[PDB]
Amino acid sequence: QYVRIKNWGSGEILHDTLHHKATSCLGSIMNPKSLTRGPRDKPTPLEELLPHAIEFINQYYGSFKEAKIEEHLARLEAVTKEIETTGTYQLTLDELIFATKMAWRNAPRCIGRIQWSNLQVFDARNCSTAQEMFQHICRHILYATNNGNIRSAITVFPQRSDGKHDFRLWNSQLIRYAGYQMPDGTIRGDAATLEFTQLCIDLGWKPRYGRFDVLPLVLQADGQDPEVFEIPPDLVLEVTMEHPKYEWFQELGLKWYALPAVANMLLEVGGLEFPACPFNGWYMGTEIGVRDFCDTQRYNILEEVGRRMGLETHTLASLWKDRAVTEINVAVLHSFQKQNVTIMDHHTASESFMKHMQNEYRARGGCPADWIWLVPPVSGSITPVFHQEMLNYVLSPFYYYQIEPWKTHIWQN
Amino acid sequence: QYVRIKNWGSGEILHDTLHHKATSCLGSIMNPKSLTRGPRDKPTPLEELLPHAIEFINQYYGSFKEAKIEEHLARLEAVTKEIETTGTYQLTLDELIFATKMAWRNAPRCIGRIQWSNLQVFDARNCSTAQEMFQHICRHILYATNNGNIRSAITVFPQRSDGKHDFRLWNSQLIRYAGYQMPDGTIRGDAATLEFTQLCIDLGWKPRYGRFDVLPLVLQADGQDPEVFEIPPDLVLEVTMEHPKYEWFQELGLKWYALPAVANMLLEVGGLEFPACPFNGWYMGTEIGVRDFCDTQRYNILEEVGRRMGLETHTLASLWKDRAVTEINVAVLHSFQKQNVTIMDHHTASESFMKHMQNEYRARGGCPADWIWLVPPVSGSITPVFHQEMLNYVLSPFYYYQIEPWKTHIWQN
Ligand code: HEM
Ligand code: HEM
Ligand SMILES: C[C@H](O)[C@H](O)[C@@H]1CNc2nc(N)[nH]c(=O)c2N1
Ligand SMILES: C[C@H](O)[C@H](O)[C@@H]1CNc2nc(N)[nH]c(=O)c2N1
Ligand SMILES: Cc1ccnc(N)c1
Ligand SMILES: Cc1ccnc(N)c1
Repeated sequence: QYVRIKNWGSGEILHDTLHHKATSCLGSIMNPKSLTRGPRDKPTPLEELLPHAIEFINQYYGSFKEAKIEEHLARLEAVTKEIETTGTYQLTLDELIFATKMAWRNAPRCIGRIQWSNLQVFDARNCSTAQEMFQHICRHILYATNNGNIRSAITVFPQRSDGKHDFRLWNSQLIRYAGYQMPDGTIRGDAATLEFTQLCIDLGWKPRYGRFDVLPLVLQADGQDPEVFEIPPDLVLEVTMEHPKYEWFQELGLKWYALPAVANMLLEVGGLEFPACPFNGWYMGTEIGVRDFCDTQRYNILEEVGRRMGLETHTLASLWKDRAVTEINVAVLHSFQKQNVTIMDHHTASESFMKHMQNEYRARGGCPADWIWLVPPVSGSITPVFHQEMLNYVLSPFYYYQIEPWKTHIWQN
Repeated sequence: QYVRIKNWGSGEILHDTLHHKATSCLGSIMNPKSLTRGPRDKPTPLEELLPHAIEFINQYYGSFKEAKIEEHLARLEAVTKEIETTGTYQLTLDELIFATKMAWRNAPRCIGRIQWSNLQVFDARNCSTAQEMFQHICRHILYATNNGNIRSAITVFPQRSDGKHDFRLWNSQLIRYAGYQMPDGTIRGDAATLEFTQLCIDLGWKPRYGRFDVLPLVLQADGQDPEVFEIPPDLVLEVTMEHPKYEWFQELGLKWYALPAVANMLLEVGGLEFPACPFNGWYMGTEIGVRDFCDTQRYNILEEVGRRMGLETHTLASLWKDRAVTEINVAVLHSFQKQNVTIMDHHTASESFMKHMQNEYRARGGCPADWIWLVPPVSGSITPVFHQEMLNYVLSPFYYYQIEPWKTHIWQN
């Protein structure tokens, strides 16, 4: 029937009846196969496609407040015919829009899903060349950045056909800093982008060897070899880090890009796959201040910000790490607010999600949620999300992870 | 074969081959049935008991560095005979000790398992009356408290026989503060102990209506009705809260008990069940400072500590909550350190667990771990535990949860 869910904070109880629509689970594994949709070298078998397709069409037409039965049956038949004759099918623009928001809505790891309906969709399904991808991406970056007043958007490239003509962005995020392996063993820049940075170099990119060198777009169109394009600097909006009290903060010369755009995920809908569909939202403080700046495997500025604060950086029990990270976080939020760039603190975000989750259970009795990802990287139990029991299931439409392209790509030249 | 585990912090990889020994899973559910071992009204069937028993005996004798084959086969036969003739079996003191440490070792939610071998065991298997339980408990509390130099210990009461003669402590923890539903709608004390507090009252306990009134021990022996006993005040060691800078802190009149003792869990071993086996360790800062003091459903002192600090307690984005909780945490650790009471900060604890987990994979290729419980309630990603992928599985021996006794107890008088 349903699964009982309790929020140990307010005490409220919820009944999940939505998980029954799940498809095909191991603790805290970051990249489980169940969340990945790999490559193919043959079209999607009709016996599988037709059912998913029909299923989707029913959902779309089942969303309207004022039912349009006639159109529904019509679309169903037309869709079927199209599959029989073509061996696949094209979604209507209206359907695609509905698909992107649903997939976002069904993203267990996203904390900003309250915005699920506010999303701009760029139809780049008629694209065909790398240069054309690059243009669409730039238009996206420019639209999303909106001079600091960030707007959520997604650019949908041509769906996978046979599997040998896949449109793919080799980057993890559109805007991302480079990571260089310095001469003297030490790393410089974003250590997380080490391997990919090398690739960019192997493809003739000019390594400017700096702390914040924006990586080039490595695009792949219609199954062809990837072409490298440098993002126009005028497009990449950044925020300089300043602390509202510690004037020595800016002396650290820190900064981060204001555009959080996922680039390497696949959009699944009605049996159709979209290997390239970069999407963006706006940042949440802790992402930059806690993960990007404080993770040891990233910029690791924690021990440095410690000394400058005059803390006992050699006595763990002094809770110096807790004190520091909070000021680094204050910096991020402050710097963004000052420079008029959209951003949301984790606390405000958490409440927002609770409101969303609550709205979801009413509207459809459920909300797929990965607790491990939803609870912020600092002050967990301080946020309401921590005390909320959640069920994590894969619905459809969905945004899947993909196998890194450079591992499965069969080179031409 | 094995399951690959990655620590995104250091990059290290681990191979889990221990999960194969698991027994009979839903996101962030706090009390899943898979973790609970309920009541019985009939003995444990021999067909099930004998295999588990044999299995356990093999483990125990399989731990010795210098194998004692003779004794092993002997114990096996003697154990079997004892089961055939008695319909159950008694563990040797040495075996019980081994069982308690293994069960602790196999506690997915415990972060202090590095201490798994340092545990004192009190054999109270020959107990028979409530008053006798009360005496054993006091001896435990006194031994564990050790004038602030906390010692880990466990008192094992008589194992379940038929199921109608169960030894049970109705308390969640040995030392626990009372929670009263005040006249003017407001709660007072520990809101979490509301329902149980009432029960104590229903049994004639004298409600002193205060913020920190230590609850009475509600003991149940040999399946009989529960008898109430008040813990001798001289036994309950407490710490007064003081901040190393804010002299106004002690003006809050806060304090907490120095003894973290689980009282209502069941010990499973070789097919045997121990419905009453209270155990204790020493506190970890965040337990008190973050959960006990800051949770809205507990003492909720966050908004209060905020004002006194002169923070913008009405502007979430100001990160006042983050600033406060850290000072409340500083207080706890400080107050404990000053008053010479054993305690460990979460950071030091996290590293400790990493060392343990690492030692476990070498010693036996695995370590059952509930990430959701292991990662501290504040500064998650700041601790190494956050970046460590973990597998959560139920081994044996194990410490299970039990159904609250007052719900399944058939009263006499
Ligand atoms: C509008 C503001 C938004 C905020 C504040 C937000 C925030 C977040 C955060 C904090 C994460 C975790 C990132 C990490 O730790 O790596 C995340 C993940 C994610 N977001 Fe949202 N998000 C927003 C919009 C969007 C949009 C518009 C979509 C899709 C159309 C979306 C899809 C996802 C997905 C699929 C993930 C998971 C990425 C992964 O698994 O690595 N988000 N988001
Ligand atoms: C010696 C120091 C120890 C420390 C610092 C420690 C710390 C912790 C912490 C932080 C928790 C989570 C508590 C909560 O959030 O409710 C916990 C849970 C637990 N601990 Fe340990 N522990 C220690 C010793 C022990 C011992 C000696 C045993 C058993 C013999 C043990 C068994 C467990 C179990 C089974 C849980 C889970 C309780 C539950 O599920 O509610 N711990 N411990
Ligand atoms: C819903 C969620 O499981 C719950 O609120 C949590 C999560 N992790 C926890 N972590 C610990 N150590 N103790 C807890 O009480 C909880 N509770
Ligand atoms: C191992 C663990 O899953 C991993 O380190 C985590 C946990 N939760 C997370 N939470 C978010 N939002 N993003 C992350 O990168 C991670 N990674
Ligand atoms: C899409 C997306 C991913 C990560 N963080 C965000 N804020 C948004
Ligand atoms: C046994 C136990 C339980 C909870 N916290 C601790 N520190 C110890």
